[PDB]
Amino acid sequence: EKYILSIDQGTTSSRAILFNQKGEIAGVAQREFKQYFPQSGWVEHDANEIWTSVLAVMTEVINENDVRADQIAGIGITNQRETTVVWDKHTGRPIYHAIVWQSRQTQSICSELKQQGYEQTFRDKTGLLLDPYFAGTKVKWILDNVEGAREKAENGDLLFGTIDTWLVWKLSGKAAHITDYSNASRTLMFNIHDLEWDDELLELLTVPKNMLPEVKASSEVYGKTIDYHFYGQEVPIAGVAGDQQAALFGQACFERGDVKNTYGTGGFMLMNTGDKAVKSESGLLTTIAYGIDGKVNYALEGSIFVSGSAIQWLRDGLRMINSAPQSESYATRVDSTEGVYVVPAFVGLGTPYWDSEARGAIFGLTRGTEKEHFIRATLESLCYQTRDVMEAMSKDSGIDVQSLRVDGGAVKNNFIMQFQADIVNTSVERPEIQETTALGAAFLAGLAVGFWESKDDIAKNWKLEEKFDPKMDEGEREKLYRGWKKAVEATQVFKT
Amino acid sequence: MEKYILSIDQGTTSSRAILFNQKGEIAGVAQREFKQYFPQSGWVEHDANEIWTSVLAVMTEVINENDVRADQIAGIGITNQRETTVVWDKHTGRPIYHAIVWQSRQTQSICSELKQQGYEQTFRDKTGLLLDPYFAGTKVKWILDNVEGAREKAENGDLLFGTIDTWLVWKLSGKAAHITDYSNASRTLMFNIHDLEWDDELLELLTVPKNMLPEVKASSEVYGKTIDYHFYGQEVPIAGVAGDQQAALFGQACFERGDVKNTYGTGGFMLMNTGDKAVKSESGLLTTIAYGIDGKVNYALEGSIFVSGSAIQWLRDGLRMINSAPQSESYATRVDSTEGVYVVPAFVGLGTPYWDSEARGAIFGLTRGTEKEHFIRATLESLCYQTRDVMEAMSKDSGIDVQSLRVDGGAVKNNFIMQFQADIVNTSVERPEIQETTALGAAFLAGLAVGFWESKDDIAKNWKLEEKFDPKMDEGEREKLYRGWKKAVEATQVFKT
Amino acid sequence: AMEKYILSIDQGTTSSRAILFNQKGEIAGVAQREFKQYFPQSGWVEHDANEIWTSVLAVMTEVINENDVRADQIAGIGITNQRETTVVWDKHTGRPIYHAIVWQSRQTQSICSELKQQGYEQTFRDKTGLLLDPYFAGTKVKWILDNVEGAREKAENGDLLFGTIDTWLVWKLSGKAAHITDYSNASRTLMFNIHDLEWDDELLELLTVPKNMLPEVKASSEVYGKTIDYHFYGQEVPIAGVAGDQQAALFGQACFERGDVKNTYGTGGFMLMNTGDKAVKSESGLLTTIAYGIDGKVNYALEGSIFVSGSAIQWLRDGLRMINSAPQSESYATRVDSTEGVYVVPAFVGLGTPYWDSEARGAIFGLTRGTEKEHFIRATLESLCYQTRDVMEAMSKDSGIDVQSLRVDGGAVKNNFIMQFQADIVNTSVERPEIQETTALGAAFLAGLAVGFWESKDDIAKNWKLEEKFDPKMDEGEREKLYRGWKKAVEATQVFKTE
Amino acid sequence: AMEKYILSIDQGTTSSRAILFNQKGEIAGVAQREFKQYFPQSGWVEHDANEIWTSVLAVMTEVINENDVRADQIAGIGITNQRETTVVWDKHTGRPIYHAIVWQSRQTQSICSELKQQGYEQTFRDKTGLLLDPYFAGTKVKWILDNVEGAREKAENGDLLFGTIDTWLVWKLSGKAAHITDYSNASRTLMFNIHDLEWDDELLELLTVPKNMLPEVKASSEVYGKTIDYHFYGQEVPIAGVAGDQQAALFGQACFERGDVKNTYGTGGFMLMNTGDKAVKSESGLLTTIAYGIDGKVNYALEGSIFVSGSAIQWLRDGLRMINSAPQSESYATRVDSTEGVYVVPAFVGLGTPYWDSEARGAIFGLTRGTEKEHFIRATLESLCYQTRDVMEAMSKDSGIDVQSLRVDGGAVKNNFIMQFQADIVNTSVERPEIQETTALGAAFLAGLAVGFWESKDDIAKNWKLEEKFDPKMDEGEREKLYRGWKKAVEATQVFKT
Ligand SMILES: Nc1ncnc2c1ncn2[C@@H]1O[C@H](COP(=O)(O)OP(=O)(O)O)[C@@H](O)[C@H]1O
Ligand SMILES: Nc1ncnc2c1ncn2[C@@H]1O[C@H](COP(=O)(O)OP(=O)(O)O)[C@@H](O)[C@H]1O
Ligand SMILES: [Cl-]
Ligand SMILES: [Cl-]
Ligand SMILES: [Cl-]
Ligand SMILES: [Cl-]
Repeated sequence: EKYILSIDQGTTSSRAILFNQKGEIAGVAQREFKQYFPQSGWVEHDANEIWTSVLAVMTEVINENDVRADQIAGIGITNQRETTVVWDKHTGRPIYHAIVWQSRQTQSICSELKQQGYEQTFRDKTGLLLDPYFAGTKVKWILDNVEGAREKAENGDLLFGTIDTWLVWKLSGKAAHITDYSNASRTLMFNIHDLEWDDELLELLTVPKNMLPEVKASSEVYGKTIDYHFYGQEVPIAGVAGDQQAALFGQACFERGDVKNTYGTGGFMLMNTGDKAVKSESGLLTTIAYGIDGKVNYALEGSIFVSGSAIQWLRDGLRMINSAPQSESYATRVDSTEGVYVVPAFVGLGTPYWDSEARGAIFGLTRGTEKEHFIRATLESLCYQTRDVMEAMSKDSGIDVQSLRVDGGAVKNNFIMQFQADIVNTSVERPEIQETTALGAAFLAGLAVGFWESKDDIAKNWKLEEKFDPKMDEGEREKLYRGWKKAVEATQVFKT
Repeated sequence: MEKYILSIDQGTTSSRAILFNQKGEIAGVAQREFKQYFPQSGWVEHDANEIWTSVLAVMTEVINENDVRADQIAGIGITNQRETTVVWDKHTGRPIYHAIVWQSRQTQSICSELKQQGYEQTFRDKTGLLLDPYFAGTKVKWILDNVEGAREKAENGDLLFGTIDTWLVWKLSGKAAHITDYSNASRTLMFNIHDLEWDDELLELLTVPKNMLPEVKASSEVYGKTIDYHFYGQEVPIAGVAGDQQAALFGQACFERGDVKNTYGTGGFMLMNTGDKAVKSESGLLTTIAYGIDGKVNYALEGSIFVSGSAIQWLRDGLRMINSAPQSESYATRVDSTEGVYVVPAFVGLGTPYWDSEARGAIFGLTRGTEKEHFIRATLESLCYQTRDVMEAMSKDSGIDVQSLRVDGGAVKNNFIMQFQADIVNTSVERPEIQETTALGAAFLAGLAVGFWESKDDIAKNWKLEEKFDPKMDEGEREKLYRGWKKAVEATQVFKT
Repeated sequence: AMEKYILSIDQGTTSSRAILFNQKGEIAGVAQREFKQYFPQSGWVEHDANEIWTSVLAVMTEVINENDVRADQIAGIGITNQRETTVVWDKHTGRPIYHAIVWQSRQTQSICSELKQQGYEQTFRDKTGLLLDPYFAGTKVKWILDNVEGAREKAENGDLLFGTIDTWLVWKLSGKAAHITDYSNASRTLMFNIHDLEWDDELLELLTVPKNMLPEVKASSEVYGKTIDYHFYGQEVPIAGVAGDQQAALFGQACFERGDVKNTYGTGGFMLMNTGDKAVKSESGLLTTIAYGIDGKVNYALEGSIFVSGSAIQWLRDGLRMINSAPQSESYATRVDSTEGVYVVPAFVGLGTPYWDSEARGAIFGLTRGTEKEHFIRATLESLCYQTRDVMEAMSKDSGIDVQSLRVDGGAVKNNFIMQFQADIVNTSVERPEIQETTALGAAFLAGLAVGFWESKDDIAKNWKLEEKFDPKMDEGEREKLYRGWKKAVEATQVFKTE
Repeated sequence: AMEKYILSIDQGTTSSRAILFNQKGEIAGVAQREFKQYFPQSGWVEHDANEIWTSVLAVMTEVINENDVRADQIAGIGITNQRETTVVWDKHTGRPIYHAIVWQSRQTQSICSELKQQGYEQTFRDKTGLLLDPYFAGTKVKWILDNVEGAREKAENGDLLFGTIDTWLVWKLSGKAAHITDYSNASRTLMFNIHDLEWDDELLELLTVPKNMLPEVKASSEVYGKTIDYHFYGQEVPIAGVAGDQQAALFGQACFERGDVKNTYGTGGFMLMNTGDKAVKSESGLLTTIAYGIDGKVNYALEGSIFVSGSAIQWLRDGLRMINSAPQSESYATRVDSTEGVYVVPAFVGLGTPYWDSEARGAIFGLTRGTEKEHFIRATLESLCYQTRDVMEAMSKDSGIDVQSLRVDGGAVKNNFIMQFQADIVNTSVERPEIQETTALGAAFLAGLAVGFWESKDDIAKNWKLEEKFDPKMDEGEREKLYRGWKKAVEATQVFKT
């Protein structure tokens, strides 16, 4: 009996999942790694700790689930997008921390180009915009701030790569330095319209072309694992794609109209737009969904920087709760937040505001406000934000979603699901297997090595765990939303 | 068997009773809290009956547990939370509704009504206040309008209005006296601080009969004696009433003009004795009576802050984030800065100098790296930023420049706050050895009345410095922080449903 | 708005309470207040008498002012209280010469030992129906007279007055007009002869306590006097009821006839059984004391005492700061199916019925690494029950009667888990009344019946209504298994005794 | 430059640790990773053999990366471990057939009672230098073979292998090349005759354990083989050191001959004394076991065993959720002048030296209404000290020697209160080392010397640096009173049994 090992290197933890022929989870292993906040707005990881974590979950899932390494037909790698890494080709070590997709430490770089009118250029080519959110400015940051980098890059001693690249490069023993369309399209360097590194964007980002990896399809055998990194086995690595794109795939969203929403560190709703890249006029991102079978699908994306990450904050920042699940208890202990709103713009505001300078704020507080209200308010933010992007997309698409499929870590919190159904007046469908990112990447690989004959097995296996129906008249609905919007304005007013 | 003067400070969240010996020292202290009711957002109400029983409790407590008999009490001094209104049936002797607290924003509409009819300017020239839900007047009309049967009764002479002083003195004297003093009267919005009498016009606008009103009196004067049964068989003279903040002013020796002090309690209040000439303000400060004594009446400029220490108390009761108020200093000093975070505790709107009833509490500058220590520190700092706002507004209206400010109140104990205050305002902060000046002020008003003390001077010659905090930060860092503060406030006023 | 009410004051070990009662026997208002519990040394337990007075004075002011009831509508006052707690004060100044020594205190131990070693324990039993334990007032008095500087000089000049809480309250509240007590309270002083119904001159000499400090014993339902005006809002309301808190509970439970039994779960756990009017002698560790004095008659009863019951749950809260509130313990207990070998013996101040071991202290057993916080709390909650059973079997012998359904009351009866477990571990039905504060209800009637606010005591029975009956629900094997472990815990607990 | 290192793995009862030692004997890196503890039924303690492996494999990876050191810079590997803890796996699939039974578990009580009732206890004492307590490996294997379905018949077909953690780790790490154990670890199995040095046939039949499952007993400092490339980043580094954690700590403290005594405060408390090559029989509840095999020599030792020491604080944390971290405990304890009569006897898994009572369980005494966290927690911390004194005196009488300055180490030795009270309660100075992770240091040297990284063991004696000494500051009066009470608390504890 064979299996497909999937690695989901997320923003706050790494995960290894085994899938049997039937598309069931044969095992799961998870390890968190440190998050660094050196200065307000900044967010960084330690590339070496990420590697060792991914290397850890693998070893774990194999041992704890009684399955040989020689039973892995293939490996799929899906990851936190944009997070940049720059290492020494030879010593194989990062020359500096990985600047996470959330970090605002490249703001000035953006402001420079933005002030030179180049934003429009980046929008027309990358389908993105000039926000510190994307890989491009992070490389430039490293080459301009990290001593020696500039000259090491000129001597062809350095390599760039988003997490997908970083992992595959290490796992294959430096055999392959590649990335797929989806990941590449989130770098501000890749021209998503002609599908190739844009020379102009590179010069404009003062980034050498020798550091870039080869851009390949999302379901292809990029190589094999080196024996010592996989228990003496050379297992093929045949799947790569950004976590959210892989989730899209995992939800069986293969053509126009298909929309899904993921609640992880951040909140991300993507819609498959087929092979016709669609331009957004409401603050959505135009990006590549995935490359498979000679085709290249595009998609519209709505990005929320902080979603579940706001609960983690309640836990690690304010030490107000011990675990994410505990939050629900408080939230369900009060009829409402009684006027209190929480805008988690910890790293600016994404779709549709796109405000890098905005920071987390809280409003409507009164002597009577207590934990229950405060925590509940935080939980509700994941919903108010989803609506923000949901309506923004409903207008750039014209399509009107009526039953959204969800997934991610936070989707198991029932209050969040019901309140989401209510606040949007739409049904929310939660799957039996909520780890769709993992599942998605597993298929990109399984299909590439013939573990599965067709992607449709995914649509067929999808099982609804529970649907959530709206239970809140307009009266209250729009009142609450009306207030959220005011809360978001006020947030934007606070800037120094 | 030496005697003592009993002071009662009926504050916003607790009642206190304090004994004082000839030497002006504390012979004993008793405190006791009472429920704060928040029926709706912005609303604040107390149970007038629970306030009475609490006052009655602390008294019993302070004498029984300090080996001091009731017969050794030369006089009683009563100072209190201002504006809090109580409307009760003269006959039954019990309130017809919770006392509406000074912080309450439930009389908002009423204040708007009058504004839209263009009366605000009238109230300013007469009361020296303005049309904010902060003052008594509107709270009375509110009751008369919203409490079933309230009017039928109010117009039969069956009801009596009263701010806490009037309520306490009336009950304690066994219904013998239904009086108030100038200081308390000036905060009702129905008293003309220039004519020193109730204003018949203001009363008609607030649709408040003149029969419910108590008679204004001096601050130091024997208003009557406590009925035996509410004071252990004795008939002790009640000879001292005055708003809690004014009392603090008097207990700080701020007698002459230009004298300024700041109290850090549930709220933050900065009064400046303007002598005997009510100075007009154009920076958001109030004009009100300091005290009535020696046949004279002093005026003063006030800077008011609805939520100060109350914010720290919220970290405890609300977010159940700290065990005790003083436990906050622990966290604050654990991290070097707030790192961008600010806290604007407009739980019940903003006072001096913004005066925004609609405003609410908000927090800014948050990031994933924001830890619990930063959040609490930003709260402790807000008491200071707020004090600065008030201080600059007064520096203008008075033209005077404070080089060293005297302080008092429950929160002064916290050294972090005291130092940060001195830094952010760039002025020396002086903390007295006996910080409960409010209770000590009421002591002397009573004492001086019953001739327990010769002169008020004693307060000055007996006052002693506990510690003086002096500024210790650069100019750049100063304005940078204050710049963000104002931004925070600015943003906070934008959020209005 | 012109009905009258009866004010009941229950001055308990950890809190004071004031409760109003209408003609219909319903609660017209309730006011509670706590007071500091002093523990100067291990086993010592003391209150500040002054603080008790001011607390009683507080709940009164509170109950009338916040229930819209004037003082002039109070037909009478009932005063029931924590027993044994001794107070010694100067008649003149009117204030105590030392903290009140609570009934739990073990600071008078040596004194009890001395008397035992002189072979007097049998004497006190035949006379008081008690025994030489630091639990009763007598020894506490001598303790003060012996250890408080100048105590003797003054005690022998008539300058001092002894009194258990009832005496202290009535004296202060009556403005020094009455220095009395009733039979129920008196029988717990160790100086009162429960057979001759009078102070025993011999017992007093042994305790070296002058007869001039003693108050005069009276019936339980009788107008002892009127409250002085200034301590009751200008009114002179009659004080017409006094009786030990537990007895009151017995009366309020309608346990008037012989064979009647009830159990109270408060600071301690007390099981009284009205033995009619014939003091039954015990040989299983139960006490013999006066139930009440009413209608010209005097009833007796057998008592099973437990020093620490709900006080153990209160210890989880104040001591180990392990739970937020008492009722928050049920949450944990029901979270785990069993204690998994763990047992808690709360002999904080020794063991009462049926062990009577002053030297014993609290102990916990059956611990393992797997022992979680839930199990620990559950083990504490369960001890209230085990202890109840120990007392129950001892009484089943001394009376030969078999309880098939026990009535209960007290602060802890609210906790369902404890109720069910009691019903199970004892294998008997437990009945929880709708009005669980029977102790104050009892004091109410003693007063009311005196001042003629009610015709007969029968009303207490006709008006009593069941809230819920708990019925046994576990096998025989499991029952005894648990109880066998309990006794083992107890057995070991008595083995730990330092010098 | 071209600098080498010695990787040391310390597989402890509650966590696995990897430590790098440079030529100078300094720590070049540390990595720790806790693993789950299972308490299926009261008294039972078990670990998941696989999770243990994946943890050790984890700490290795971490220490190497985080500390920027190449795998090819490792001169050698040393493995030290939690003793007695048993593991039984399939020779072929390399999978344990059931959880590892931890040294603490009491789940083999009935087995002990059987043999104990048949008079065989004296047999085991005379041969193993131990006794019939569920604390040792022997009964655990039998438990597995008798209770785990299929085990019996798999063992008869030679499909199963036995091994204490050291063996398990070396067998996995070396790719099944080596299935060995050293003297120290072996001498804690109830199967190894410590007097003639070999698996005792009688004891084996008597434990119904096949001889084909037993590994080879080798010296404590010898190259047992190499790591397979895939379990060590493509490198085949030599595995040249094995020894029970406590023995390794003895060696680490520079206790090489008679008189040398140390005490470790980890999950459990263990004091060992080197008795040279003459195995000394104990008459006061101590254990006679092998210290280590090195240079053709095989030193013996006297050991005092306390099942629960630091493990009692962890309990306050995980069990009662009374504190958030072990270190926090001190805060409370230092906040009161005494426990005011409260005692805590953490017999969570029976009592060891010198009481040896498998039935005993944790108990608490001296409680009153005035007892509060500070007193409760402080009492717990003090138990670590009282228990040490129990064995200290028990050893001072079997040895005749009188210790007057004990060297200490372990996870709980960084808690000053515990060190000062210990000095006080015993009336002896307590010396705390700079490097308190001596177990790792010791194992590292067994390896390092085996591969020639170091020429002699004396380097250990010379590098030892005293971090802080603690002197007694408590008159007999109070001293003897407190201990007197402790003893009573222990008696009372033994009374509670069902
Ligand atoms: N029960 C829960 N309730 C609320 N939030 C949760 C819950 N479980 C996990 N989360 C949140 O989900 C996030 C982790 O989800 P995941 O999709 O694994 O992250 P990522 O997208 O970074 O891979 C965390 O930020 C966590 O706070
Ligand atoms: N819900 C509850 N669960 C368990 N114990 C309780 C609960 N409520 C109150 N208790 C306990 O009951 C006791 C209260 O005693 P009470 O019956 O009021 O009279 P007294 O104070 O005279 O003993 C306290 O010790 C308290 O811990
Ligand atoms: Cl809501
Ligand atoms: Cl700051
Ligand atoms: Cl149980
Ligand atoms: Cl001690």
